Amino acid sequence: KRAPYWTNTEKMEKRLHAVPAANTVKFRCPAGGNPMPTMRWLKNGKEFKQEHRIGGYKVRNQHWSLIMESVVPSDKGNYTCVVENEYGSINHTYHLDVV
Repeated sequence: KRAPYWTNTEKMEKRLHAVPAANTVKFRCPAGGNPMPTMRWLKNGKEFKQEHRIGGYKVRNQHWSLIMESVVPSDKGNYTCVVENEYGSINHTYHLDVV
């Protein structure tokens, strides 16, 4: 029926985030599509794995979100959600700065 598309762009408008260390960070890319699109996250363009940071990370598919607790300076970088189904692939990038 259709390619992925962003449901709420208002949540995604702010691209640059400066947060104090120890804070929790949440990035979201609310999407729609049929079939239901999958979501994956990239850090600086590379597959972002649990082992890539001490606290790992949580993904809540129903909220199209990525969550990192107790952030540290090492967490600085680009975070890109990639949303895809049979009829297309779209992406969006946040930048995280820890202070």
